[PDB]
Formats: sequence, C-alpha cells, structure tokens
Amino acid sequence: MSPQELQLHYFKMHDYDGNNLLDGLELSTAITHVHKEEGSEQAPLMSEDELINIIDGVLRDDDKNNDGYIDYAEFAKSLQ
Ligand SMILES: [Ca+2]
Ligand SMILES: [Ca+2]
Repeated sequence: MSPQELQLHYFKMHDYDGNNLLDGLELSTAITHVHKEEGSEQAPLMSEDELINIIDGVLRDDDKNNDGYIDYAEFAKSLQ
C-alpha cells in the first residue's frame, strides 16, 4: 500500500471498534510500525518485550494529548 493510506493502515490495523482511537490492545499490532525505532515504515521486529515498552512509549509519549490512545494526527506525527 501507499504511505498516505498506510497511515490509515496503522489506524485500521487493529481498530475494529471504530472509536477513532487505538488502545494498547489495538496498538499491539500497529505500533510495531508506528513507533519507528530502528526503521521508518519497516517493523523493527527486534524483541517483542522491548517492543511492548515501545508500544508503552507510544501510549505514554507518542500520545501527545495524554489520552493514552493514538489518533491519526498522533501516529501521523509518530510514523513521520
Ligand atoms: Ca479502536
Ligand atoms: Ca492520543
């Protein structure tokens, strides 16, 4: 897919609730891409547990609004 829609890909990746937000439960699949650590769009499958903290790092830091979820504008900033 193309990067632009791939942003919505990170959104729909685990958003089966349509609340326009992603909790860690959702983000467990998505943040593997969104939280670019040792890569850009590529999933840095380095260590699942470290990746868990990476996911936390999203809900704790990449979440700029302190809501604990990642919105389109949030992950857009995070993946770019
Ligand atoms: Ca959701
Ligand atoms: Ca948020």
